[PDB]
Amino acid sequence: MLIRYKKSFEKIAMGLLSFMPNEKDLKQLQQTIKDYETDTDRQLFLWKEDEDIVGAIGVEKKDSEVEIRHISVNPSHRHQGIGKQMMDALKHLFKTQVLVPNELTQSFFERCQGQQDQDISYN
Ligand SMILES: CC(C)(COP(=O)(O)OP(=O)(O)OC[C@H]1O[C@@H](n2cnc3c(N)ncnc32)[C@H](O)[C@@H]1OP(=O)(O)O)[C@@H](O)C(=O)NCCC(=O)NCCS
Repeated sequence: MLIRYKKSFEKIAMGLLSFMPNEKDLKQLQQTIKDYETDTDRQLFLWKEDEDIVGAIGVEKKDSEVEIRHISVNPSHRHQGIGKQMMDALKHLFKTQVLVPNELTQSFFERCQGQQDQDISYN
């Protein structure tokens, strides 16, 4: 499930966000984590499979659109649908505004939109 970021998860949040291509070193990591903590328009979320944090997704609220900036899943948990479940839970969470990506996560975002939601059908 999707939970808000807490300071007690800084070590795992930095480790997860380190897989983002624009996060080269650790000095830059703690600066972006400090942005998610101290900036109102920027919020970071964590995906808790069972009781272990395996994914992370952070957004920036900008007037009418909610831009996705960072999305990362633990490599040992990839290819399990966690990446799309985070966005789906994010879309339900931000039902008020429209969910758009930036140039950093446009590739994986367009893949999920092209995907078909696997739903049951009756009659
Ligand atoms: C992108 C990422 C967050 C998705 O995690 P995930 O749990 O594997 O997502 P899902 O299980 O729901 O779906 C996996 C699919 O997404 C694809 N995928 C993985 N990374 C992708 C990417 N950057 N762009 C487009 N598709 C990607 C996989 O090829 C896979 O496709 P397949 O089913 O045909 O094999 C994960 O691969 C990751 O941590 N990447 C590190 C770098 C990064 O996150 N860059 C930003 C993404 S644009």
